[PDB]
Amino acid sequence: MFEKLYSAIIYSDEFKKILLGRGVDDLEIASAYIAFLYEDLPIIGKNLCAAFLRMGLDAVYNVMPSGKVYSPRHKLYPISRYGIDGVCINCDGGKIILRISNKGYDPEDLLESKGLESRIFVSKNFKKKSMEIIEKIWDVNKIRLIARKEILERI
Repeated sequence: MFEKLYSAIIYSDEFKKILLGRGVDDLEIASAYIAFLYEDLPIIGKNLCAAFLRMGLDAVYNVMPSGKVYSPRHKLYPISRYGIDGVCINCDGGKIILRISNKGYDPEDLLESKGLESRIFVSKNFKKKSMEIIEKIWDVNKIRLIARKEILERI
């Protein structure tokens, strides 16, 4: 059920390393979990992992210099914008605001929440926990190599 989520995280991590020289961060990873739960919710702010979930490899065409994605058709926006509302990733410009906190959801518990509150809190080490799970189940080095090759053919 979750293959698209794991692949979005690996592909976005490899793409960000190619473009900006660093991997995706905790909030960017959390955006893919939110996008996995709410297909119709605009995601505003740190959203690269959500973009690979919604757009696949086509996400590479819509990345801003900041590493955030602009794609109205997929309800992805890099900054607060007139006429859009949704979840603002670690920003105040939204009717739902997502932040990191000590008592925030771990990845698995986030995916089990039934209900969209106005304030979403995710645990610290969100990336670490997501990445530990994926390396446990998949041959991540092999997938990373395929992802890099496929990304570079589009770039």
